[PDB]
Amino acid sequence: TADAVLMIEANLDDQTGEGLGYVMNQLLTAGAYDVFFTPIQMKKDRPATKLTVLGNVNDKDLLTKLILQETTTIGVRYQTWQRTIMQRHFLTVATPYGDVQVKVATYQDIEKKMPEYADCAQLAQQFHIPFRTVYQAALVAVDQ
Amino acid sequence: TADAVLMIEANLDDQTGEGLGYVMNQLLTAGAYDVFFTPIQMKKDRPATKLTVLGNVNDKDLLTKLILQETTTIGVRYQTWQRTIMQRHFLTVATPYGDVQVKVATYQDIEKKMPEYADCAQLAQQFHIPFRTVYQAALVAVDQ
Amino acid sequence: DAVLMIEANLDDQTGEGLGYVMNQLLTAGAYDVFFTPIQMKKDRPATKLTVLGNVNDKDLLTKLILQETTTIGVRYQTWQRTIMQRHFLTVATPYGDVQVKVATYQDIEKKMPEYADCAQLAQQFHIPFRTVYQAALVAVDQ
Amino acid sequence: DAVLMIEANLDDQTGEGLGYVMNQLLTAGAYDVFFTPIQMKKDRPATKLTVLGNVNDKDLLTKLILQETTTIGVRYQTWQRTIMQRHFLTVATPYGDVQVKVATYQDIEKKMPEYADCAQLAQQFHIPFRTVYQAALVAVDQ
Amino acid sequence: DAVLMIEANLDDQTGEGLGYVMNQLLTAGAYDVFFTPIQMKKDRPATKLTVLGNVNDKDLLTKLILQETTTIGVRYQTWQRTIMQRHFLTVATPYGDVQVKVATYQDIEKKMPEYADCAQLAQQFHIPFRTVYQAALVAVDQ
Amino acid sequence: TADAVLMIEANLDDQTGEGLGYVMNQLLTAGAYDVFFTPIQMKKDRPATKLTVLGNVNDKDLLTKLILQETTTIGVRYQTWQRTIMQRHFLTVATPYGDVQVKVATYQDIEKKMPEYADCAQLAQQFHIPFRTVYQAALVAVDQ
Ligand SMILES: Nc1ccn([C@@H]2O[C@H](COP(=O)(O)OP(=O)(O)OP(=O)(O)O)[C@@H](O)[C@H]2O)c(=O)n1
Ligand SMILES: Nc1ccn([C@@H]2O[C@H](COP(=O)(O)OP(=O)(O)OP(=O)(O)O)[C@@H](O)[C@H]2O)c(=O)n1
Ligand SMILES: Nc1ccn([C@@H]2O[C@H](COP(=O)(O)OP(=O)(O)OP(=O)(O)O)[C@@H](O)[C@H]2O)c(=O)n1
Ligand SMILES: Nc1ccn([C@@H]2O[C@H](COP(=O)(O)OP(=O)(O)OP(=O)(O)O)[C@@H](O)[C@H]2O)c(=O)n1
Ligand SMILES: Nc1ccn([C@@H]2O[C@H](COP(=O)(O)OP(=O)(O)OP(=O)(O)O)[C@@H](O)[C@H]2O)c(=O)n1
Ligand SMILES: Nc1ccn([C@@H]2O[C@H](COP(=O)(O)OP(=O)(O)OP(=O)(O)O)[C@@H](O)[C@H]2O)c(=O)n1
Ligand SMILES: [Cl-]
Ligand SMILES: [Cl-]
Ligand SMILES: [Cl-]
Ligand SMILES: [Cl-]
Ligand SMILES: [Cl-]
Ligand SMILES: [Cl-]
Ligand SMILES: [Cl-]
Ligand SMILES: [Mn+2]
Ligand SMILES: [Mn+2]
Ligand SMILES: [Mn+2]
Ligand SMILES: [Mn+2]
Ligand SMILES: [Mn+2]
Ligand SMILES: [Mn+2]
Ligand SMILES: [Mn+2]
Ligand SMILES: [Mn+2]
Ligand SMILES: [Mn+2]
Ligand SMILES: [Mn+2]
Ligand SMILES: [Mn+2]
Ligand SMILES: [Mn+2]
Ligand SMILES: [Mn+2]
Ligand SMILES: [Mn+2]
Ligand SMILES: [Mn+2]
Ligand SMILES: [Mn+2]
Ligand SMILES: [Mn+2]
Ligand SMILES: [Mn+2]
Repeated sequence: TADAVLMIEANLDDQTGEGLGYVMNQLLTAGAYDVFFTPIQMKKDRPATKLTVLGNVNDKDLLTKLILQETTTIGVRYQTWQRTIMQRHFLTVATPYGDVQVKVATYQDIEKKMPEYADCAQLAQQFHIPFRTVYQAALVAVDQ
Repeated sequence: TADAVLMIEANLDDQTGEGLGYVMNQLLTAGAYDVFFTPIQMKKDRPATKLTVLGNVNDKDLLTKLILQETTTIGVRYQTWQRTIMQRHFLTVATPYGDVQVKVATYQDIEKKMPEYADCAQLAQQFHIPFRTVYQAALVAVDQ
Repeated sequence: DAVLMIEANLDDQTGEGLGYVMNQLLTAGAYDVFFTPIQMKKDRPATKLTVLGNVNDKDLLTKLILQETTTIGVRYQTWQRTIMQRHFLTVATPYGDVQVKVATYQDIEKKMPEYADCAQLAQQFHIPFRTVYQAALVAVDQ
Repeated sequence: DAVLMIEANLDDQTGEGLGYVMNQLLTAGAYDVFFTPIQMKKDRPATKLTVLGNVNDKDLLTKLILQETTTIGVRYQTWQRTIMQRHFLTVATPYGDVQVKVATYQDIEKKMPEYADCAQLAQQFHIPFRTVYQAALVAVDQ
Repeated sequence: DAVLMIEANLDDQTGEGLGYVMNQLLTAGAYDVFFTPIQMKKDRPATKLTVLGNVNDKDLLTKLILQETTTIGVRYQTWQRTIMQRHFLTVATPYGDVQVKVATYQDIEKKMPEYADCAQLAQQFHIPFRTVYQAALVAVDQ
Repeated sequence: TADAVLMIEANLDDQTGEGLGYVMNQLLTAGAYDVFFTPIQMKKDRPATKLTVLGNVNDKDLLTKLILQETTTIGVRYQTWQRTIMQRHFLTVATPYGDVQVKVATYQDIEKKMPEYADCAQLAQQFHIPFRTVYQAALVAVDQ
């Protein structure tokens, strides 16, 4: 239920968006819990991007080294956050378009059920149905 | 003068803006010092929102539970910040349009005086005057 | 039916003032008002204000912007639009009736439960907004 | 050659859904698709969707937006454009050939190594993307 | 008096380069230049560049953009504008004279103390910018 | 290689962009390692700016006091981040347009070389060449 997460950041005013899209995908294949970009505004009228990576506290060296190798930054800053995470498991749910996996999260008496995006998007593509139509059909089916 | 503040964050790529506007207002009625949204850019070409909540360090359970109940997130991250806060009190200031409350903040020999928005906005609405006209009239009156 | 778009960049106004003008503009009958974060000269974080409205409301919306913001001028233009046909359905849920906007286009049909109904009933019955939103989707499903 | 721009503001759709529609629109032949973060009424963080495309693809791109997003209508307009002349050069590097887009305008000449080639070879040879990008610049220099 | 707007999306240029082009464009006589953060294909954080200027400066501003940025083309259009009447007042403060822009529209009258004067005197007299700005408002009040 | 950095933040919904551009430059002349702005979305439909300042851990009082004097904020929050920084030195590199300084950063066996912006921008201005043309000429020359 309770763990910790490492957050690593770096500001980039000297790298292309092309290069940043590449490193986002390098970081996820490296096992980062999450990667995101925040538009920031830096000195000398430069539009810039802040890179944030969340990962296991023990992955400090891995993620740091990846960032210094693949981005233009000279340094990284990092710090540990505490976390509260719900318990999670999966249910196979039958819908009008086929089976969809649904993540079931519980925390004390809080409970929510989230259809898997990739499952819904594949079925929307296959059957030429809007993604939102399939996702909602999965939500109805979850209501069971 | 010196205290600490708890910061709680969560990234949301699976929730509507409608839902986020609702939770912002749920969080403030719950006693959060501040709530804000930051546009971020997440994996799989998803535009997302980071939710940040500042509050009392002792409100960890309250604010965490509210977020997990009202948002789609599976976990939250949180951490404690130190703070330096000016001393604050209120003055009733008479202006050409009626009384306006002004927050007077002092820190060592730093001092600034901030007219209350709601007081100025009500009077601008009532008398059909631009908000900035009333706010500046309150700033002049503060100069006393 | 065409729409008027009015824009103005603001680097010399507080956020407090901008929240005020959004609500003045909405009560004046603007179709929509939104802010876009921009970055302007001399290292200024700024905001672009966009107002969408009826073309015949050009003078009203212009006047409010020039009165309530710091901008010296506004720029405007008309956009053509394509709008789906729209009607509303009221659906019964365990929490009361919820109106659902039903939009159609050619062979498109989609359903957006009304925000005001889901939020009102969510507060009233002390349940998450998503709980009421989903019950309206279930109710629609029959 | 003119370009069509289509816009729609979305405060009632998930990011997951928006990533899906960007890829539907790109596979439909849109020139470009991008998102702009906006701030809408009632404290809603929102996204503006912009689609750039061929003017003759107006009905296709409109239909996809109204089918796959939550918007009730779209607004559109045509922009004039000025486009540089463009050709491609293949340059030999220690990692293989890399195509380079060469754009010219009057007396302007500039070189952008092709992203797909630099990324493919960077993964293949386990070197940073910038390492391959720079080697293509060196290769261009002779 | 109408205004020209030129746009271009950039996912393949550094921020360093973009700060350079903003200052080239301003010295070339652009009315305004600003950046808007956008999100483009293939998970790229990007920047939209907007240039506002005189319609007769279309070719100059286009040439600078195609020379100094990575974009292959630009899109442009003309917006109509409504501009308030404007004049300037010099007001005496404890820190020197400060020019105040006075803008009027119908029965609107508003006052924006000039940034360059408040900033120059704030540095000169080692006081906050807001302190000089407010003293100009007081000075205006009589 | 390994140090720490102090991060100070403040949200501003009651200050002009003009005022923020001024304080960014006040902060850099004060010796901040970095200053940046993040657009955020605050209560009551206010578009706002978050101010972030990175600096030496021992500059807490300096940077705090500057912010409370020059911005509208009533308080600041701050916290210490750990950092991993590459070793850095400078090389004078001869290019087709004159000498350009290049920062050479190394970390274990990671190495990258970054031409100085001001050197390239001056030469682009002087010789009426695009900045990107000069910067790339410096990158080629670095490849040595
Ligand atoms: N910051 C995060 C985000 C992810 N997770 C965990 O890692 C998994 C990945 O989250 P998710 O968004 O579901 O990843 P994917 O399934 O790969 O992608 P998608 O968003 O399409 O579902 C989740 O189960 C979550 O519990 C985490 O620990 N920390
Ligand atoms: N991050 C924050 C922001 C607020 N405050 C305190 O909480 C009060 C709320 O701040 P304020 O913005 O003034 O709230 P309101 O008065 O409700 O709204 P408004 O902005 O319109 O004045 C302030 O006095 C401030 O001292 C705080 O401790 N931490
Ligand atoms: N860009 C827009 C936005 C709105 N409208 C018109 O304005 C009405 C109000 O729009 P909406 O945002 O839905 O207002 P509410 O329903 O009050 O807000 P909510 O999103 O909470 O449902 C719409 O039905 C539509 O007719 C429009 O024509 N063009
Ligand atoms: N605003 C735009 C964007 C694209 N195009 C056309 O679409 C093509 C594809 O654009 P691009 O972004 O370069 O696609 P890719 O080359 O596939 O992507 P990448 O950036 O990775 O090279 C361009 O050559 C151009 O002819 C256009 O006319 N107008
Ligand atoms: N969108 C714009 C912006 C500027 N201008 C013209 O350009 C002049 C310069 O604009 P401004 O931003 O005020 O320049 P400065 O006064 O130099 O900058 P500052 O904001 O620091 O006062 C204005 O007076 C106006 O005539 C314009 O016509 N259209
Ligand atoms: N957050 C940061 C950023 C800067 N630095 C250090 O401070 C110096 C300033 O960084 P840089 O961006 O190179 O500053 P300038 O050279 O002044 O400006 P420019 O970006 O144009 O090179 C760098 O050498 C870097 O090592 C730092 O310690 N912490
Ligand atoms: Cl750092
Ligand atoms: Cl997290
Ligand atoms: Cl304008
Ligand atoms: Cl726009
Ligand atoms: Cl519209
Ligand atoms: Cl274009
Ligand atoms: Cl705070
Ligand atoms: Mn730098
Ligand atoms: Mn099955
Ligand atoms: Mn998943
Ligand atoms: Mn997810
Ligand atoms: Mn009284
Ligand atoms: Mn207050
Ligand atoms: Mn100005
Ligand atoms: Mn509605
Ligand atoms: Mn009740
Ligand atoms: Mn709506
Ligand atoms: Mn290409
Ligand atoms: Mn391999
Ligand atoms: Mn491209
Ligand atoms: Mn001026
Ligand atoms: Mn001095
Ligand atoms: Mn406030
Ligand atoms: Mn020499
Ligand atoms: Mn430098």
